[PDB]
Amino acid sequence: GMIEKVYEFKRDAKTKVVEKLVNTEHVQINHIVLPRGEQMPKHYSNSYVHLIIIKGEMTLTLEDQEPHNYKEGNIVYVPFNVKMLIQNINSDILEFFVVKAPHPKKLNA
Amino acid sequence: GMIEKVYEFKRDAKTKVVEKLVNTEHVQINHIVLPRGEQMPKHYSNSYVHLIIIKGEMTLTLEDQEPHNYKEGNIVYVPFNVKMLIQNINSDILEFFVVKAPHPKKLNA
Ligand SMILES: [Cl-]
Ligand SMILES: [Cl-]
Repeated sequence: GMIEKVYEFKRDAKTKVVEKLVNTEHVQINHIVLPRGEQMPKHYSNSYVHLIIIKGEMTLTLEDQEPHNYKEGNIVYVPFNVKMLIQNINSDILEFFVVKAPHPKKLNA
Repeated sequence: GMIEKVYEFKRDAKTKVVEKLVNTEHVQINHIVLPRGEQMPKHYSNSYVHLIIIKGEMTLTLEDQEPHNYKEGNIVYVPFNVKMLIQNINSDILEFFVVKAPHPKKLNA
């Protein structure tokens, strides 16, 4: 076989997509598409998070803060153990990657 | 200040861009744009690598393998301590993120 491992993420999605693609000892990488009016579950981050926004606008509410908007061209860091909500209110299509390191299991102890 | 930390990456770049944006205890995230005919330095990966390709086509040569081509919509894993070369031969503009975890310093011991 090859040295590398390949994953594919959906291009030009126009529907809600939650792709939990990479899940290794060292990292998790997900690909998310949220059409306008959709949102992800409210939850506390289970690792250190970076949100790589490649299309549209995200409305991110953390803890007791007012909602903050981030557009394509932003990478947003959310610390471990922080209450978060991701919504797409303001764009036709919001597309981002979620990078988590280390794997949540490493922080569960 | 805010709970989150924000970074910006260059959108719609048409020139060579090597943006070493995120560099934390836990992760590194870079944003790279290679116009046609450009390439990155040949080197051995200093952590576990994932290449998130969002535009164009990458020609990736690992160790003694023939060059392999990967297009937009691929995430490519390259293990730690592997000789690699990234080239853009076949597309006008190749754009990818590089996710590295854990931080290289953690593997340097
Ligand atoms: Cl990994
Ligand atoms: Cl981090």
